[PDB]
Amino acid sequence: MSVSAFNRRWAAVILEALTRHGVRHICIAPGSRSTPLTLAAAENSAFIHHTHFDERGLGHLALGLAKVSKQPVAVIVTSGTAVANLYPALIEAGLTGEKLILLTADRPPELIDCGANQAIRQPGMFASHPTHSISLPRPTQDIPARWLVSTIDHALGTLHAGGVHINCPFAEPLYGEMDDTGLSWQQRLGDWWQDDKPWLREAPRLESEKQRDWFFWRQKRGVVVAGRMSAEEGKKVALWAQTLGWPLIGDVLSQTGQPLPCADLWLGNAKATSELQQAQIVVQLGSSLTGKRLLQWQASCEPEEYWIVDDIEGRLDPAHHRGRRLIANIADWLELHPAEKRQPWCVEIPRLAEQAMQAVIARRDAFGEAQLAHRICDYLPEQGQLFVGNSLVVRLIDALSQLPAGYPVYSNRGASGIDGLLSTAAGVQRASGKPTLAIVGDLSALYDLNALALLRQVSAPLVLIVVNNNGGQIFSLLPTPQSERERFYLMPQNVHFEHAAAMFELKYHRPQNWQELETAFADAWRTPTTTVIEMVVNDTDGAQTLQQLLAQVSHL
Amino acid sequence: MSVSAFNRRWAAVILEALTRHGVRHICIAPGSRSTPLTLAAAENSAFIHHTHFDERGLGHLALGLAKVSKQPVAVIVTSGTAVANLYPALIEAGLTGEKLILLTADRPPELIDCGANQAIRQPGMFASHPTHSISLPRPTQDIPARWLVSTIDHALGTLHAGGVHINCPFAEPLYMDDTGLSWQQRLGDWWQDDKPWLREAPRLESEKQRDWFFWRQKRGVVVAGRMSAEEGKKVALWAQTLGWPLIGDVLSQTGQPLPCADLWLGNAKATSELQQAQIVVQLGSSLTGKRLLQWQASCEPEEYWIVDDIEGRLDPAHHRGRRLIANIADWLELHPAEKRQPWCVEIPRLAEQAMQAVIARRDAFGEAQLAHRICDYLPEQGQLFVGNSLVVRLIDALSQLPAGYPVYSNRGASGIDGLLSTAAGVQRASGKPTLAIVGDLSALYDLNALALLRQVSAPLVLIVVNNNGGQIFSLLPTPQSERERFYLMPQNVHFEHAAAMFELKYHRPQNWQELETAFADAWRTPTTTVIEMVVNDTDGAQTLQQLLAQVSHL
Ligand SMILES: Cc1ncc(C[n+]2csc(CCOP(=O)(O)OP(=O)(O)O)c2C)c(N)n1
Ligand SMILES: Cc1ncc(C[n+]2csc(CCOP(=O)(O)OP(=O)(O)O)c2C)c(N)n1
Ligand SMILES: [Mn+2]
Ligand SMILES: [Mn+2]
Repeated sequence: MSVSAFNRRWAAVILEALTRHGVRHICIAPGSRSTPLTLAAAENSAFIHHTHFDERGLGHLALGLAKVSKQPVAVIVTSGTAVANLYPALIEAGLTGEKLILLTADRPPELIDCGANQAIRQPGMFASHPTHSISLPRPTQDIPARWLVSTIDHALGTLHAGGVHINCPFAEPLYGEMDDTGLSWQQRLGDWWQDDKPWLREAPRLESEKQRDWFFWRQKRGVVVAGRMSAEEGKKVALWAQTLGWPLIGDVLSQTGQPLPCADLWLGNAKATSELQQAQIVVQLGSSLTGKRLLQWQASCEPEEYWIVDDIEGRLDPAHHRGRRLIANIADWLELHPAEKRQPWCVEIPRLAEQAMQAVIARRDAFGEAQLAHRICDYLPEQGQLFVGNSLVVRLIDALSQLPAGYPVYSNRGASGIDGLLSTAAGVQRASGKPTLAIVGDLSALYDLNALALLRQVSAPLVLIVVNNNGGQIFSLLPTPQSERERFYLMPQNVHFEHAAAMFELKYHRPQNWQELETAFADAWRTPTTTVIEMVVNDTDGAQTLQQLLAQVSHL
Repeated sequence: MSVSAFNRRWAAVILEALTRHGVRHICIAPGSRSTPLTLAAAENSAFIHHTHFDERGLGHLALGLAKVSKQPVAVIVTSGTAVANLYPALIEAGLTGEKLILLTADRPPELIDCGANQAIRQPGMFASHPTHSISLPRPTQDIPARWLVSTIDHALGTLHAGGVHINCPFAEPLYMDDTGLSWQQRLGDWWQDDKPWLREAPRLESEKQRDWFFWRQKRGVVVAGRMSAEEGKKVALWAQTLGWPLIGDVLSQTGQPLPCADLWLGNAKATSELQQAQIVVQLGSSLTGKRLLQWQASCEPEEYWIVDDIEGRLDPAHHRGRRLIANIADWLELHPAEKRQPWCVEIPRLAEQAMQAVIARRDAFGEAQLAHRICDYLPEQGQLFVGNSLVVRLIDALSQLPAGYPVYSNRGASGIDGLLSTAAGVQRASGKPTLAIVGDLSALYDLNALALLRQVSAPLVLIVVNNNGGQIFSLLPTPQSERERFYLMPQNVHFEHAAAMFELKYHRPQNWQELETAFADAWRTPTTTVIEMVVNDTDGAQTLQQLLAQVSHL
């Protein structure tokens, strides 16, 4: 009988299946072909529903939700280039861990490759990027519901990390009276409908094993490198490293309090690198290192062994040292391999890190972006959240600032895309319900400008800083050629964000000094709304301040 | 010795190569990894260079440029999600033919699957979507320049239609010696030449149909889909000669001698008279209107033919018939019309009556009336760019565009995600005064492409119809309780600040007289003007349904 109603039972089974794997959040874009999924989502009370009109944005929103909640988040799009728009976030998820569940509506087999409207080849479209790909058959009562749910349960239970693409063909008639056409079809699942378990539970844990020679390795001259990890882990890492007596190089992404701050500077001094040559083991916890100096030192250092511990699969060392690649939750790992008290071995790096910070403090007064990067700890909301954007900002904070241990930092530093930052910020705040400082460059805000539509709906204050240095000035930092520099690298767009804010009825400030920035913040934090704070600066000031400080610190 | 230099030498061969296959335009997005490619492209005065910060918009800009010039258009992006942002445009290319050449930078093989920054798996990212995909190896002088250029020449020379993915890995130092020189000079006078190194240029064509003189005396229908504007004119004369009724889509440029087909095709007396068609000849594809697609699906002529310069099946109802691959103008010459007498006498009445049913409603200030009135606004010697959702459908159903008036669109996949950047492409390509029309969500999706509309060579009027949400979901029989939140998604916004941000003239007319003025002024400078038509949310869909019914009864 009714195809429009069976379409829905079929959809209804998919969505309800996801509930049993901790999918609370679901992101939905508009369309027709997606009707069965979207109706099923709307009916399902177990969901918190988020919507957006830009499918790349929706993709990053879902990324932000998952990045924070550490749950899997579902997405629903109709067919066509809507599906293609998930690719960026999907790629990002694939590198950093977010469990993104992409339910992509499709045309049925009959309407593919025959010049039907809005009909592309969907299955296999994201190549190896998703962790699991499921390519569903034309819907039919001749396939038991037990097959449908099992297929989902398998993909969701074995998901360690990364995306899942679940392609969903539906034949038209999409709309009609909801008959009771697949009701007994669904009832073959019995009291599963009233359960909270999966239909099929398939949930192996993947974990490296206790390193049984650790007692010898922990007593060697070692260096701790802290990359991306959770707030709590950052504190754990710092106490552990200190116990061991090893120098901790901690990234902005790390939340360890960076007890040797300005590593991107001091790592530039030869006295620092001589000392580090003595290290026999490096233990890196987390990955996605930020700073240039760190990436170099890490690429050139020659310890006996190099260990990377993180809870995502695959090689994480881009310089391919002899060593170990250890899959584990970082907190469990610290516990499974406790530190033992040893007398610190580094005499000269601790003094160098203080001299480096001193040198930065000396230059804190100018109203530039490197200074803003430096001061950023003074502007973090209490009980709040920092989301840090790509390009200069993340580098500057990493180089010029010492962020507090355990203070939550968020980012897209997998593929480092400047394409999703605002919509990602939105999902980040909606996930925790926390006050949010997001900081982003001018090209970046333009790139995801329409995500300001999302930012009209936040549950706690959000402050979006837009550092506007008229272009991508990262490329003033890099030794790019002066002749095509401007039109082909910087691409200034000669724009401001007063109107952007006005369009989405968001508060706006363009502060011209430290007192006006603080006033702006003070106003901002008062309401559960987004405030745009554009900081206008001389385009090359930030990039030069870094080069100068780099050279200065390298002399000490 | 120097890697930097050889990286540049290697990229210059790639880019020079492309000069030889008709590539004039190259669109570039910013990046460091792309340095080799971008510098080589900067140097080469054979290209017009276009830039943009949004890689998805840059893809559709290219798409726009290609759509109109009918040349291949090159693209450069850096590694990472930049590349992934090209996917929507490639896919649209793959469907409708634009030749997009995607030079996408990559890190070297040593740097993949090892947690390097901005390093993803790039070869095959786009699956079956490009027509060719070259995955270049790591640059080395051990592969001679000849191999590199041959590979490109094969890909381009044999390219009938669609995108080419060229993944170009580069190891770094990225930032010049004589390193790659003698290695380049192995190409001899090819550097001062005009032609590919290897020419591989097979023609792909369907043979003349030897039974044409038999069929052309039968009861035929002619269906005109997307084609060139000149082709629209020739198809018009052709069907007119034959005495066959011409159903011409908005994209056809036929002059639609039987307009409002989406309306009159719901009249039983029209279906009845078409039920006598022994042959249907369709030229072009991507037909717009619902009723047309239904009439197609259900008709049973002895033969259904589709003529178009793209490959693959094009008939979604899968009739017994022929799929003929040809330039349409060439195909009309080859299968010339016999001056017979019109065999349809009632359809001409209904098409006339349905258009009257429309003018009886032309007065309100609504989107359905704008769609209908739209030729009064067409720039002289200009070109129309029609966006998606309601606009294309209402214009196809209620208007009569003139024969030969160039119409452009994205009706392959029908994405609402690249309409503004595509339109900018359309304008830059032809240098013509342009009218582009777009929904409110559409304008929101590609909002940042207004940066692109600050550099236009002639007046561009951008009409944003704002009915507050995707109102096509009030046309479609969607469940009323979920429709606002889960289909319609009103964003409760206007475009005044959007325009002003990018330094573009703006109007929000509240009547026909105000609109006229805005238009009249707008055409007097080489700049983009934004015109926002605010209309009651559901009036367009409502109007159209009521016109369907009305026509359906008479
Ligand atoms: C989607 C994407 N495209 C391109 C890049 C290359 N890219 C890296 S930084 C940058 C500049 C962005 O400029 P902005 O956001 O204004 O900040 P700034 O460099 O001035 O700090 C670009 C284009 C990228 N990382 N991601
Ligand atoms: C990239 C993309 N995502 C989703 C769709 C599905 N879709 C088709 S029409 C439409 C509504 C667009 O609204 P406006 O652009 O506001 O159109 P209108 O009011 O005429 O419906 C949508 C979301 C699409 N065609 N392309
Ligand atoms: Mn910038
Ligand atoms: Mn709309």
